[PDB]
Amino acid sequence: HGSVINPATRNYGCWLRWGHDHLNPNMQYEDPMCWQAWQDNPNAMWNWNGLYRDWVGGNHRAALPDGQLCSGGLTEGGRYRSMDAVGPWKTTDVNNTFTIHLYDQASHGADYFLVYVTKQGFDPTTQPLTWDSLELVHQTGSYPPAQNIQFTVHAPNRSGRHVVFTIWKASHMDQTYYLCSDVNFV
Ligand SMILES: [Cu+2]
Repeated sequence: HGSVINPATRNYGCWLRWGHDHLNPNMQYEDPMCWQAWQDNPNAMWNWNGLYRDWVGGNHRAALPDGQLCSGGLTEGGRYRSMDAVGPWKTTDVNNTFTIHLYDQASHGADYFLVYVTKQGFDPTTQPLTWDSLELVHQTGSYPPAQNIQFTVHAPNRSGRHVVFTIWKASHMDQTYYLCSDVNFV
């Protein structure tokens, strides 16, 4: 159980920024995407480390229909479905070369990570996330059990607002985490 801490995923960030003030009506105006998320299902944030599927068998495309990538294909009864929403999600500023930092409290290890980034021209404020919209920019091999895992990726030919989609395949069983992070390539 865990998530990408940097660049923070959607639900981790929503928890981090608003967990201490989750019913604040001004969230609507300060962080509208976090607002809609908290409105829909507070557990998307309280259980921020739980965005996984079991028994995907490597078939990520089958498990995650277009427009449901960020929710893990509506995993856990749609718990994270608000992650699929379209709009001005808060971004982390990154360079074209950036570090992914995963935290996993259970130290499951990883068989691999896949890192996809949206193509130039994609607009996350108006368009749902699709497999077409993403290109694979990084692939790792396995990592031993550890609470913190990090590695550097390069996402070429990108500028401004994008989505980084990280697939983390745990080593303890066929459990796969699906981690969307909003970024701004500066
Ligand atoms: Cu776990």
